Amino acid sequence: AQHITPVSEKKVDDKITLYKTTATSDSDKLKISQILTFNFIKDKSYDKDTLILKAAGNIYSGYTKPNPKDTISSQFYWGSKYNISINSDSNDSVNVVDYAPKNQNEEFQVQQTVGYSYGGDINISNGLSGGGKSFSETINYKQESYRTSLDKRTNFKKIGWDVEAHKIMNNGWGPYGRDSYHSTYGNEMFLGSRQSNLNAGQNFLEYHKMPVLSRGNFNPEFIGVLSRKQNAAKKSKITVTYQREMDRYTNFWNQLHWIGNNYKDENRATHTSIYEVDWENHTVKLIDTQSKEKNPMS
Repeated sequence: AQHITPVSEKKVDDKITLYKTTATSDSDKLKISQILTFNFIKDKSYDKDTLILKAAGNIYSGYTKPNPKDTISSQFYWGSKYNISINSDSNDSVNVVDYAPKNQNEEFQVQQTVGYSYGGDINISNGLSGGGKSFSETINYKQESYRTSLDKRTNFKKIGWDVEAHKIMNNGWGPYGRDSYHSTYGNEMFLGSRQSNLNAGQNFLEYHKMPVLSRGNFNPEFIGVLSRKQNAAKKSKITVTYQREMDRYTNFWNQLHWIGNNYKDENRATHTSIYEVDWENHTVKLIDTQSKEKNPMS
């Protein structure tokens, strides 16, 4: 589905006006949904428009439960990495001026507030600040066992955030990761027990003991702040891409003990939306949307 709310105009102070529009789009098939808040800022003392764009919504992990009847060897897909990107095109006068989170973060919950100040200054602060005086937008997301890092393509026209498995505990053992190595037991991140008597399909860490991001959903909350000189072209393009990367975890009984293995990037599911931004009218229009997945199931 797709939807765009009419513009919401609010006078922040005597000099700054907020023009807010919420755009949504999703893939029912991929269980990926985007909730984008376009906060256009207009300030009488600055000759550039400011757009504080919040990207939120949902990204299913892509997890598949292993068949409990599997004997000898079993396997499952799990969400190993999430990528959220925002890029600007079709207007050389539109630049990325700030974004949050700004630095690597492995805290269990990320909470920040981006604020706009008279003059065009963008400030940042930890935690969920006010609401208010002045305009501000917050980011709030849980990522237990995962780590946020900036995409290496982040530059003046593109911002990206990678949220990847980082320290996964298995019954007090770990922390494990996508490449944990053990000469005898392989990658034991989600292995049940080395001498388990159960079927292969039942010898995996209990679903509720796995991180929410590995087997459930990731609810991203990111902010990209862009600027545009007011004398430049009136329109531009904003592309927002939400993606989940899946790894295949496996187990195998070798006649003596269990062995676990993790095969990275076995599948990717992505939902992308392209919006035409009218900076003069503070409105957005969906240009197109694409949803894709190259190697589903198992």
